[PDB]
Amino acid sequence: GSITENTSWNKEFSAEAVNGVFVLCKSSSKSCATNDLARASKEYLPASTFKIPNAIIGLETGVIKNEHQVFKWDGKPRAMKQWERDLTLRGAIQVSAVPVFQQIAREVGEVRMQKYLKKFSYGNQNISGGIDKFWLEGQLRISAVNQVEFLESLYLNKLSASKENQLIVKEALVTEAAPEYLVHSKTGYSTRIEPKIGWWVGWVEKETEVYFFAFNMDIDNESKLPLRKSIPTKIMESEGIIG
Amino acid sequence: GSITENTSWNKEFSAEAVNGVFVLCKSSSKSCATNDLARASKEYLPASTFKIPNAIIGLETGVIKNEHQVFKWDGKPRAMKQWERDLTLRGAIQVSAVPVFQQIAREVGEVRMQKYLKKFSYGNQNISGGIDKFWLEGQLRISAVNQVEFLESLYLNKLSASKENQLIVKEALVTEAAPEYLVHSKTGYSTRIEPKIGWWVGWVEKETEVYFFAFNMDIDNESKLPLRKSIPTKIMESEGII
Repeated sequence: GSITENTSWNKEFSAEAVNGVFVLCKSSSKSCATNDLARASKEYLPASTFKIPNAIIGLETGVIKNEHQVFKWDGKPRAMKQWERDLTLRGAIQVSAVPVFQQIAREVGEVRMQKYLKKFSYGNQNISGGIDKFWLEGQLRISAVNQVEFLESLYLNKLSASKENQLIVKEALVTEAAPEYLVHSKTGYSTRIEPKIGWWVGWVEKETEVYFFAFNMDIDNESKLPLRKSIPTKIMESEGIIG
Repeated sequence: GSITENTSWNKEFSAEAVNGVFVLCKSSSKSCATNDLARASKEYLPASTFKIPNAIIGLETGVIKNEHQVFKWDGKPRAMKQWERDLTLRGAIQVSAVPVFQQIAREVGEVRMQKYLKKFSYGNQNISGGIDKFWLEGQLRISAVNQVEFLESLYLNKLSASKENQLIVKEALVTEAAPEYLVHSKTGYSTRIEPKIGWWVGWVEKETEVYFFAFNMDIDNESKLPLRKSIPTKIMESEGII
């Protein structure tokens, strides 16, 4: 496919004084557009966007039994009150329950985790830093371009995993349903390297078109987090894709 | 299973002067709650709620190739403008594109259609009335209780169909997503045989629980149609489900 730099979205970044990048790819034309070709190829910690490949690997290895698996809370204190409950796979992904996925990673183990990230061509494929924290504070890095490539493979069932397991994760990622479109997406917030990085990645099925997207931005403080969704949402609204 | 009458729900019906039934089942269809025991098991034409089994059967028979199938519009008139476009499986379900599903039914054919309705224990399993219209004006009938049983089977991947195909149809049925809950659903409106019936069937996943539901009502006219969703929505909001 192709990628082209544009300027028609810059106003959305400058209006909020944000440094960031949006990559948007139309499946049928095999064409992507981005406001910043350089930043589109810059590689950052995936943070909770890593729950996508982790969920798939968890399923593929049998660590996660199926889509009806309940991840029970043991009662031990968690970093967030909202994680302190039993969760489904979709629930754990949607609330970004890190401890659930740290346990998954541990059970997958280094050898299998490495193998699957190679198969998925996932970022720099570097799982150094501890089996349960490599995507949060370790050496793993991925770009916005690589995110959209990965997500397109998931959409097409082309990852090295069963179609059934890819379908399970795809439904777990649904975040907005409308009669005219369906959005699958995942946020991330990497706080361990400076500048902190906010992600929103996913895809939109609209009419018979499919649009893959990846957004990241420097996050000055927590009050800026909603911009991870609002900036790319405005862009996609102006493109006639959603809303 | 068992079905228990809940008198309080009736309020949402009488307020609107509606004759109908809501069936709601927490966890499984072993025990369900309803406003009307008799009507819970009364059988009506499924109308476009039949697109659920029809889509599964289309996939199982290979009539629908896979989840990425595009149903091409030939450019000739269709009965609604919203149908006059290429559609995905989810698109055709969401806009209730009758002609796309009529073509699927024709290609499936009577023998295979009959076979799968028996496998799915789908209502009275009677497909008489024409291969492309039996769910619209034929002899096919299904109750709210049987809709919930069928949808529970789908939710559990227990229908006589591949897990892949059940997952494909389940994703096509998503109608509301929130971080805490997910709704899968389908509307129907039986117009050709009296009394006219409006349907809304589906399930809600909230926290670690699942709720199966089926609603139907007598429809006096077009203006009453929104009540198919609003009455059961209000009941489900009142139970803390959505």
